[PDB]
Amino acid sequence: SNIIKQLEQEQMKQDVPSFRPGDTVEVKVWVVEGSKKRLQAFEGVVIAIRNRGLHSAFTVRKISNGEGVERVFQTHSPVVDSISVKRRGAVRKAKLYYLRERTGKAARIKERLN
RNA sequence: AAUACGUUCCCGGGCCUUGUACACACCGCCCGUCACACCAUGGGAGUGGGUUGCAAAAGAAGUAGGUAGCUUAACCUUCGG
Ligand SMILES: [Mg+2]
Ligand SMILES: [Mg+2]
Repeated sequence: SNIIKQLEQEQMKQDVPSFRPGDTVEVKVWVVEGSKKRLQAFEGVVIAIRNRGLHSAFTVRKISNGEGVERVFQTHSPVVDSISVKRRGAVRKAKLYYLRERTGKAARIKERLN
């Protein structure tokens, strides 16, 4: 516990920016592209956050080619290179699972602006 | 030797006439089922395409309308905007 807490926080990123459910987020991820290693962008809406120290995670949801793609990131993974908020969204819930039944015009999210 | 009134009836034939779908001409012509082969076609549980009405759903780009957020060399500035 202390031992574990101590093992876990020496592995934790220090500069995770603040973001919240409904925000539009761009995550830059390290990938091996054939024989290259590059950053690849993945942009979408944060529909779920799991706050849990080192095991923190978050689910980003986007539309590719008419169909939805959801990516669960482990926030502290070295695979995740950076996170940046592209727009601040206004929602009430913590978990936006209802957006999965919505498409295009129905799935929009107002801007927070404050 | 017998017998013949007579021509209604049988058979062959002649002339006039009539009907005919016959003309290798009534031993003529021709009809439908049935059997076999071929052709095209209708119906047929269905199978696969084209086009189309109605009722809704969808909403890329563009253009126009609105505009709190962000941003801005030329004009105004009392230099803050
Ligand atoms: Mg006679
Ligand atoms: Mg037929």
